Amino acid sequence: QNITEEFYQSTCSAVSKGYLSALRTGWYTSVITIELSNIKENKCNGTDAKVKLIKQELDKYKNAVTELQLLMFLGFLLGVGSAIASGVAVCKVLHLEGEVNKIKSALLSTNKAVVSLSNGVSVLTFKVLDLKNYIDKQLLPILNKQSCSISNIETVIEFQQKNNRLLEITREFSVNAGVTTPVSTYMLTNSELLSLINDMPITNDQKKLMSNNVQIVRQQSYSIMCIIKEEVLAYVVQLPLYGVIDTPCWKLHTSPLCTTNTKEGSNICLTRTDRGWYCDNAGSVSFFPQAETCKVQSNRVFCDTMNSLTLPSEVNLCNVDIFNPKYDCKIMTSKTDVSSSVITSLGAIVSCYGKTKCTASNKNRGIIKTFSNGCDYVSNKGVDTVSVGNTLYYVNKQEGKSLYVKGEPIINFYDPLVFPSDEFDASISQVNEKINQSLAFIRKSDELL
Amino acid sequence: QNITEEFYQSTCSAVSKGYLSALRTGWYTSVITIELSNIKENKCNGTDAKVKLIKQELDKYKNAVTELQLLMFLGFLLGVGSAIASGVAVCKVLHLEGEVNKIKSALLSTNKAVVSLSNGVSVLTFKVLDLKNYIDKQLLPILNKQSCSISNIETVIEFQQKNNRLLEITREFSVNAGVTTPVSTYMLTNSELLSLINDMPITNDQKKLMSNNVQIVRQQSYSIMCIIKEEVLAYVVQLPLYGVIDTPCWKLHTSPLCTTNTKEGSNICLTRTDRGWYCDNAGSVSFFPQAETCKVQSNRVFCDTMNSLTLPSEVNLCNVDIFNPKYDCKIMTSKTDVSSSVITSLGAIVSCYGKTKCTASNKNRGIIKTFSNGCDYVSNKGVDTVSVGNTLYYVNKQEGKSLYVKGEPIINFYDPLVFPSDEFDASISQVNEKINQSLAFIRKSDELL
Amino acid sequence: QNITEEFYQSTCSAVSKGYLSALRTGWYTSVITIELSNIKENKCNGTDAKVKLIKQELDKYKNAVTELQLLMFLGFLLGVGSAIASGVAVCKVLHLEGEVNKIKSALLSTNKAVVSLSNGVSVLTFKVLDLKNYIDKQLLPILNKQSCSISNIETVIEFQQKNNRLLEITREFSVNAGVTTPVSTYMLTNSELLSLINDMPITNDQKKLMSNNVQIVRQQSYSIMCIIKEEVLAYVVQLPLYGVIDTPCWKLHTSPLCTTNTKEGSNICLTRTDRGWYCDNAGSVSFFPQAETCKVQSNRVFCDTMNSLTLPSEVNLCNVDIFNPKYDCKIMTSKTDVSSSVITSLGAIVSCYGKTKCTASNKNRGIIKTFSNGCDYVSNKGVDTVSVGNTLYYVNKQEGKSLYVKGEPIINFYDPLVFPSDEFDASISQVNEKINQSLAFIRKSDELL
Repeated sequence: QNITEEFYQSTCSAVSKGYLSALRTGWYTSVITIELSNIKENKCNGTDAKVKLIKQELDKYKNAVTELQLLMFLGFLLGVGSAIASGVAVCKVLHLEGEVNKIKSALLSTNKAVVSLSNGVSVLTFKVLDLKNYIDKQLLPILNKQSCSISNIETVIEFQQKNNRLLEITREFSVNAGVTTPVSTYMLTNSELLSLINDMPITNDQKKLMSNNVQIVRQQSYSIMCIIKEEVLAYVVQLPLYGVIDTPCWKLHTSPLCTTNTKEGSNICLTRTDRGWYCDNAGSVSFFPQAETCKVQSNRVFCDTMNSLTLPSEVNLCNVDIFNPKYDCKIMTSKTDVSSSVITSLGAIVSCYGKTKCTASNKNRGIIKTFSNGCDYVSNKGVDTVSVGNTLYYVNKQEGKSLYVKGEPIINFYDPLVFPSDEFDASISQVNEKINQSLAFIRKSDELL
Repeated sequence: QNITEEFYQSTCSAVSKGYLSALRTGWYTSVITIELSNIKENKCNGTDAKVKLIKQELDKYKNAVTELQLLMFLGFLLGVGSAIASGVAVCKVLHLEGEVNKIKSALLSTNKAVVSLSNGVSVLTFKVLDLKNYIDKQLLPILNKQSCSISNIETVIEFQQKNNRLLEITREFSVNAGVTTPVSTYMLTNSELLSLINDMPITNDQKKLMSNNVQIVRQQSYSIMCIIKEEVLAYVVQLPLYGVIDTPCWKLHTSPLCTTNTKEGSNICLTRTDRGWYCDNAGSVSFFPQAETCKVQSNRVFCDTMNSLTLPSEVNLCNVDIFNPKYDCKIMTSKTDVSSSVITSLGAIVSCYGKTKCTASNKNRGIIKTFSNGCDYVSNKGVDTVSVGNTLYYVNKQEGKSLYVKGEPIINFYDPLVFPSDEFDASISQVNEKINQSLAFIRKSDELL
Repeated sequence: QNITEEFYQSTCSAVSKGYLSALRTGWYTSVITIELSNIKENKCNGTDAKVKLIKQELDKYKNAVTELQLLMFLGFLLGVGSAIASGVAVCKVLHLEGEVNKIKSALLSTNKAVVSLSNGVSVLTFKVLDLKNYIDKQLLPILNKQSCSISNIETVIEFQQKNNRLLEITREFSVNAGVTTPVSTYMLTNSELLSLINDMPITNDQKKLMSNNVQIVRQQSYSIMCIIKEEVLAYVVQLPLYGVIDTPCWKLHTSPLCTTNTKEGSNICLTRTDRGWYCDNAGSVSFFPQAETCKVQSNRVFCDTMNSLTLPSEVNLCNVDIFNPKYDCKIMTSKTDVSSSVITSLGAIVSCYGKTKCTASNKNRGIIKTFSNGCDYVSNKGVDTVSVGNTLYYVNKQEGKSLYVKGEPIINFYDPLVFPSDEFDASISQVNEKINQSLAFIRKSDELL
């Protein structure tokens, strides 16, 4: 643990360090067979209510089978790469001539085995439920008669339970237009998922890390509905394969830092655009700009790599002071003055401007601070409430240290009355070049006159 | 009621007035206990089908319990303040030493009571269902034998109903990774929600306003899964606490206003960026830029305050004419000419340009209007259809007045051939300063030459 | 079929042609009645468990009825036109005096008929389920007594099934606050949907195209819960009415194209902002900028027209070379250098810059290509994996041709050290005018000195 956090007032940003990493790098496919049984028609016209119930359940089964048969900041630097592609290839291979027959003929004695398709591939296959014996040898031979009669009541319960399970599966396929995410409990039982993870050919540390957080690995999985033929139903489940384990993985937070003045409209200032998760992998650091693309869960930062960047390992240099001519980190200059507040993982940062009232609070002492102009930092050491203007925020509650590096705002260094403004992706060097060009132009203009 | 609407052609904007307000300002927590019963193993190996069904349902119950055990415009001026924080604190307090034991020992005679945790806090607690008696003195003493036999059939139905309820609850926890929104009917019944609202320590007007719109208050609630131990399951439900009631709360709508010309490419014009809900609270007006953050429901504008602003009470000054040097409201200058149409709460605004065909229609008179160049307003007084180019829109149908303030477009005031363009957050003063600087520069250049 | 694709290296873009089109243009409404039966109270206090189960199910029914009674790039050029408007009008007409009584009195002998409301309108009406005979003729006359007793067990199963269906409907209305999308299997079964489609007053080709893709037409539908009165429940289902069929409909894809250099920071370049679906309709082409607004399904591009443009039919002129002074297509000039990759429908485009490593791969030959600086195109003819930096992408697998039009990047034509940059919607003419103005200004400055 030991989640540390630092706040830098030179740029008015916050960094949170201590989180471990778990980065996915590859997909994995598996075939699930739910083999059905062929039913054609019913002929018996009995009077007893049990026959009517069984016939109604069989009609619901047939309707479900027919329906399933008929079913067959800095954000614009990511890429539109497709998500589900391996499952599509697996389903296309399954659609080929006779491969499903080979799979069915290779799974007659054991419910779990390893089957090889055409070309070259190794995919796990798993069989669920059983409908080739109960409905073929027990109910089918008697219904196709003239005087059917069922002298029992538990068979109805069992049949409706199995039909309810299958109908739930087919309705889940029906509603979501053939693609579902995440996989529900109906599609994959917990024990079956554990068996699949155990049998999946990876190392031991990855198995240990993935088997203790089945919720996360279920959240990021996928399902593809596949060919229906030869009395057997098979679909494809796609499970992520985590590739980067136990590396330092920190977080960044930004907030506007503007100078205060009595004159309205002269509030040029600076802001950062490096939100999201920085993280370490290989030799070049990753980058997740969207904070909603992945979720922190139990001191871990499980995150996809499809929407990520490839920044050099020297990006961790402007977090101390944005002066070094080694790497610039995307200033967000503007000319707006609005109060705001952000709640980082351990503390709170309040940028309070103008005449708006901004105060911290407590559960037993009421008002405890009187935040002045500019941006300030309050730590989780006795406060549980921050009010800004006429809106209220709650502060997170955890255990950790809270440092405070004093400094001086950098906006005061910049001279007003000459300032570019309205740059969405200013990178320090660009704004400095613009300032130098403007100064040279005005100097030449006054010298020549 | 009396939903009035006005259209200003000077800037081509629409204002809708008459809506009452309901602004949330604080959260509230409650603890729900669904206490289970401990089951270890089954030994009887009877042959009767009822025993098999009961054993299967008990196995499903145990698997569910084990799985739950293992489970434990202007948009970038809002703030990233956390949503669920009070529930986290309540769960953390519950996780402390022996508090759950105190809660369980204080809820042995009455199903509803008030319990106080450590430090200082007052949280309501509620008990649902009953599984400490049915499964402990009826099924457990007889299953743990050698010759179990159940000579009844309704017990199976009752047990399957209770197990279905509990398994639905645990599956809905399982699928959504431990956080659900909004709370489903399974988690909180109508009677329990009404009892909690009645017992909530608030005034009478808030209770009257919230008890008649239970759908809205259910939509904005939250649920957190909490500690499992000592044969009792408890989780946290978070219900919003509305704080601002019965204040004027109007709506704004914008549309591009551009001049027409025969020459292609010379279509510099102006647009607004004040979409969303203006509203009144305290002494400084609020602001919700996103129109999808909250929903209008039955002449009310229920809206969260986490994503909101703190604009001064003088913002209602550029809605008449954007000339007064008191407050600027964020021009959106551009150099694009595309036709568009917007459907406000009572009428339609169509900005029709170029050679595209744009016409209103009716259900009994066909074509009724022949909208010319520029932006025009059509009211719901005989029209129910607007076609622009090759796309179709339906107009809302309500009852209210429709005014029309004639004026003159303000783009004609601006002189072309010198115009900044490509400013995302121009604020009238900035564009005027740019124009003045350009005019001064060109004047000096021609004077010195 | 024959999905062809071309890649133009002049601007580094990709075009995919061959897809057929299916464009929606209008809505349609239908009334569904689920007529209930009135129940007031229960008086019999029998001891048998069957009476208890029936009473509990009746109480659940009453609670559900009471709950339902109480329930009574280039993205900012689209428009905020309302989605559900026809259903609102239909419900408002239904709410008028006595129309529901007329509908109920006109549907006493046949379950399907055509009824006309006030003013003028023609809406289909449909009746589902039956609760005016089972519960009012069998259970009500015997429960309202002193010594009720039910000597059967199948009635419980039938009643629980019907009550489960009705409670599922009312719960799904309850959770989603009165508006649901898409319609689940509960509100509309397969046979009823097929009957409604067959009875829909449209041509034959549209019926043939829509009856084979019921998933898509169900995905884009809507459901509005409507007036409750006179012991009859009615709601409105809104089904799309496709209007444009069998027209050419192609797709465009873009990727940054930048020059390479050893000096860091001097990497001015150009990018396109014409993502989404171009498509043909009438005489003016449509435009869908968002790629997530509609889904490709089985060689068809079903897409709503609510969020679309009205571009002239001459837009298909800058796809060959952006030089012709006929139409400009929105350059996205910038000054950033980041590697990226995009996976089009048949191939992959990789823009590889700097020191990052970018390689294609294969399942039987390992590394197969060594992509150099700039942007390159790889086709699906032996590759199934693309790695860029430290991230991995899979390539789509289909059948089709892959052309390659060689050329020269246009950014080499532009002379550096004088270049506007930071224009979000540059349109070739604008950047050329800026360049000409800057050149004229500097020429005058050096001539006068």
